[PDB]
Amino acid sequence: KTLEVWIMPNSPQPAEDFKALVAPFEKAHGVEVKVTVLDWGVAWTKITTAATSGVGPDLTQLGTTWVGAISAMGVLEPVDDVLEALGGEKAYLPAVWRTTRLEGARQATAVPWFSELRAFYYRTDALKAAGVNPAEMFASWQGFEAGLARLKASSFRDPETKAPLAPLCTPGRTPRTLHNAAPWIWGAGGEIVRQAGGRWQSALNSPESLEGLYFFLSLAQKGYVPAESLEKNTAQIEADFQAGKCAVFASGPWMIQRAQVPEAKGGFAERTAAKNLGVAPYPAGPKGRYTFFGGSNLALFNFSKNKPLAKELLKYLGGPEAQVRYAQMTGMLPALRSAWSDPSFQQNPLLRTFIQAAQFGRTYPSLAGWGGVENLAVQHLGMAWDLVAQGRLTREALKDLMDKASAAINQAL
Ligand SMILES: OC[C@H]1O[C@@H](O[C@@H]2[C@@H](O)[C@H](O[C@@H]3[C@@H](O)[C@H](O)O[C@H](CO)[C@H]3O)O[C@H](CO)[C@H]2O)[C@H](O)[C@@H](O)[C@@H]1O
Ligand SMILES: [Cl-]
Repeated sequence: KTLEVWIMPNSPQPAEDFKALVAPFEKAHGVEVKVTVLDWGVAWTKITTAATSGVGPDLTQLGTTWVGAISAMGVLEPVDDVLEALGGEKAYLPAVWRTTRLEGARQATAVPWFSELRAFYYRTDALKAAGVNPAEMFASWQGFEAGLARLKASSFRDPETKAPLAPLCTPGRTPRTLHNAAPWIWGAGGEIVRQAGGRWQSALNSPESLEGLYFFLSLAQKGYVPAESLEKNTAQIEADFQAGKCAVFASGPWMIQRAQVPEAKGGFAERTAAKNLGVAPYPAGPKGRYTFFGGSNLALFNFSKNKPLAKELLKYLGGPEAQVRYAQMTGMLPALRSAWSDPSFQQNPLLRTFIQAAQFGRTYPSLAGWGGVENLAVQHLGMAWDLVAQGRLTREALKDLMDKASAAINQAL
């Protein structure tokens, strides 16, 4: 018998790493495990096409936020037996457990594979030279703005580029998701959707959510984000941080591993940023401190010919040995709570900060219509970034854009 698994590029050699991870399972169950690697760019499409055609792999990886959508199409096997077999609900963070099913469904459709959440990477050299205490800059919004002001003013020059560093690199194209903006919405006491008397509605136009977005977008108006960044996406900003063009930017724990690996295998060990890398959690806003908590689950398609064998593989990948090994190869965090206690995570100081940030990780409701709701949100936010490009953003103009987003989102639900 043979299994097919579809994954995303979770590690630098993503196929090789997965083949090594499941070698003991291949040997132990006497089976070959064919893996196919989909860019995040087109994974939504390949997976959805397998769901409607009823042709594809036994297992697929899923972004946490996609489980509701795929579940609702009626193409996923229940996996209660696999979750029970791994310790059930108590074995996982509640922000991870939320993403095992369609919101409000009897049965689980996804087994948690790994987690990732966002924190600030910073240049320890740049902050030291501007006399900014990282604990102070990342403690509060007031601290954050004050650090960027000191960072804008500093004479410091990257020793490779001999040029300044821009204080903050954040993208301001159309976002593809609200991963970058959600923490500011949450930090201010806001949220994207509110569950009121059974149905969900937009909360993007609440006073608290508009104070969060406007704080985030206002950092660009105050010139802590350079013009050219308002034309870039997350990948090109990662390049800019790695290349010594900016002091601070938000990403997931993969950059820690990327810093120990040389330029010629997708890493940045050779760069000044790699020998001067700090990490801090999102600053606390008025109503507290939050980051985007996501990652990926594995799902079994209900048309698989190899269901027994494929649930065995799910028990394996979802369980303690495989959870530790995959996390070392990817730089992600294990989805299984137990497996965080491994020495290999406790002795990396930068990873400790992401492990701590997990307590303030927030996720989205696992909704059939989530992707639609995020598209309306980011399309309207994108027109607020256009106002920033022009130096014309106001609280009024942002309220008006989020009111149109809200009216569309209430409809979509
Ligand atoms: O919104 C869909 C889905 O997004 C997922 O977040 C991913 C990021 O994790 C991913 O980041 C890449 C790393 O996973 C990869 O290993 O390294 C590269 C570069 O070294 C990173 O870009 O990037 C994609 C966009 O390219 C994001 O979608 C979330 O985990 C999940 O919660 C969500 O459902
Ligand atoms: Cl954004």
